[PDB]
Amino acid sequence: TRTLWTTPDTSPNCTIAQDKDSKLTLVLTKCGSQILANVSLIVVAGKYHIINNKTNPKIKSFTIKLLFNKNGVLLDNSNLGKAYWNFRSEKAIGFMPNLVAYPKPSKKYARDIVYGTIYLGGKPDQPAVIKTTFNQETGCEYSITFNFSWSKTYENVEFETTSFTFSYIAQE
Amino acid sequence: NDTRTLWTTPDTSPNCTIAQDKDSKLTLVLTKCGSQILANVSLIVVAGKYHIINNKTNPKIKSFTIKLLFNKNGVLLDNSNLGKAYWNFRSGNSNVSTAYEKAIGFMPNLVAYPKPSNSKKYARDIVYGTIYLGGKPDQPAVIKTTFNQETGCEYSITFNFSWSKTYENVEFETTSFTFSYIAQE
Amino acid sequence: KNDTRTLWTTPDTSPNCTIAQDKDSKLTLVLTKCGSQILANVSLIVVAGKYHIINNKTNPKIKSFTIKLLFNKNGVLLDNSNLGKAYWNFRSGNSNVSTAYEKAIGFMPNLVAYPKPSNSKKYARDIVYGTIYLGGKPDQPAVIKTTFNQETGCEYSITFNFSWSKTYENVEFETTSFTFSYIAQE
Ligand SMILES: CO[C@]1(C(=O)O)C[C@H](OC(C)=O)[C@@H](NC(C)=O)[C@H]([C@H](O)[C@H](O)CO)O1
Ligand SMILES: CO[C@]1(C(=O)O)C[C@H](OC(C)=O)[C@@H](NC(C)=O)[C@H]([C@H](O)[C@H](O)CO)O1
Ligand SMILES: CO[C@]1(C(=O)O)C[C@H](OC(C)=O)[C@@H](NC(C)=O)[C@H]([C@H](O)[C@H](O)CO)O1
Ligand SMILES: [Cl-]
Ligand SMILES: [Zn+2]
Ligand SMILES: [Zn+2]
Ligand SMILES: [Zn+2]
Ligand SMILES: [Zn+2]
Ligand SMILES: [Zn+2]
Repeated sequence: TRTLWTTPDTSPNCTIAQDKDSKLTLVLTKCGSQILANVSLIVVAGKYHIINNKTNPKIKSFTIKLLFNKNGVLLDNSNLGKAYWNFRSEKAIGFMPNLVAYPKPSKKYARDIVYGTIYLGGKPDQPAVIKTTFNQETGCEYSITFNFSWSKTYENVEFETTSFTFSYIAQE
Repeated sequence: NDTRTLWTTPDTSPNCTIAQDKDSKLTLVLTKCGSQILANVSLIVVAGKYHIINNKTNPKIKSFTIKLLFNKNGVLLDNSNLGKAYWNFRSGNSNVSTAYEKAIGFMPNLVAYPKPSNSKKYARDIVYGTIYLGGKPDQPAVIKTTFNQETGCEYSITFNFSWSKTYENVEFETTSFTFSYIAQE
Repeated sequence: KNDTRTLWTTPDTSPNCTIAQDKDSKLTLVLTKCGSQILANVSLIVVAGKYHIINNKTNPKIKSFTIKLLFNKNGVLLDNSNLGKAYWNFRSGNSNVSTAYEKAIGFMPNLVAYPKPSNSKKYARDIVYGTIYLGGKPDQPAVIKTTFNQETGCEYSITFNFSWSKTYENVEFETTSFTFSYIAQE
């Protein structure tokens, strides 16, 4: 009970636009008052599988949400499936984003956001932005939201990313 | 009583003096993971010269610095920009009740990051990151963190915030950035 | 002390790494085990040889180099790594423990997360990109590309590829520091 994670393989665990179209790899490790997080994404099918902004310039972003109840347990309306989220060998308030650092919705402060850049197919001229926001969803006690977005014109690029590390302040 | 975390608390009460007294909230969390300190930082400027950036009027106002200076016991010195009242080991969402006496285990390692008297200054005592003003992706600013480069102290962490875009009425309140550094002991 | 949770190069400036000439650089690498994740901190000081002072007006083709750490099934550094074995060990104070370690599997990159090379589809999650700055100057970026388990002739590997695209003129290759993490094998 120091790491909460998805399994590290590439089997689909996540639904963005159609069922089980993606594999989110998310590893949360509790280092006392901070959670060390490591994230990457493979889209395996559907709308976001192959990006072509030549033919669809307005398809530029999508969102994966993780919603948690008051005990830190993943809710079923999350994009990530509950069967795929477990401690490495179910309550987990110590992994939740701190509500004083990152308050629930209602102008708020930007420190509840972390930005990073990952790269599609591992190619250094294929950046995409991963925007991570804490506790800004409703209908839950805690949340972590990943928004993936890009501004370059990609032409038939498969959406599979390099890895990004961040941290956040833990609820307890 | 989390003896592995030194922090500012996560509230929004100003705790830092950049240009005028208590004009900002520096949120800084230092978590000891053995030989490395995991650090998380953000800044909210609430008043004064840096609260609203307008480079149309003053195109030369493009940076400022926040210094944390520590003595030989790792205790924050009063000439730091960060106030001492707010800086302590964590208890819940607040601080432990009494001011700490020793925190050498959280200081930047002096062999990795030597004092300015050193023969050679090495760039490894610097970490660069980018944060975003108002959380907007087209409002980057650079946070440059430097270890042990101040004088008049045993240890120091310096944050320099700067930007190169011409911002017009942009409030200086940032997204969060994580880094680490090698601990003294 | 005797810090079993840190595998490192020590933090001194003694050259320990061979890029183009023997012991022409100091790779400062600290691997700190936080359970299932390794917290990693890296920087590079080149002190001699062809990558010490970059001048792309005179040498326009010098734009990248790679430092490889290769490990066996026990997580022991192999002798054909760029990093010397004498310098790589568990931590004691600001130095290393006295005897060379025999097992460090808990610090190796996870083989399920970062599979070895094959003929099947290769996925990007075994790469982390960062930007560091030469001489600490904000207008002298270089890219550090870290790749897990993509070398052959080993059980595990961490490789650091350094590259840049600006035309630098007499710039000393000493980098700022970069932190990343990766999923541990055990
Ligand atoms: C032109 O600007 C970019 C680009 O191609 O979009 C920015 C990008 O960095 C970001 C943060 O997106 C950078 N890639 C990395 C991994 O740093 C590349 C790279 O330097 C060159 O393409 C040469 O490989 O240059
Ligand atoms: C033009 O270059 C920048 C910019 O606006 O200054 C660079 C910036 O990245 C850095 C490291 O400053 C990047 N923001 C993020 C969050 O990565 C934005 C963003 O891609 C576009 O604005 C589209 O939203 O583009
Ligand atoms: C022009 O674009 C760059 C550059 O000079 O190459 C990109 C570089 O960022 C990257 C990720 O390479 C950035 N440096 C930092 C530390 O963010 C500098 C900086 O903003 C200005 O030079 C002002 O000092 O601008
Ligand atoms: Cl695919
Ligand atoms: Zn396909
Ligand atoms: Zn205001
Ligand atoms: Zn405001
Ligand atoms: Zn220590
Ligand atoms: Zn030199």
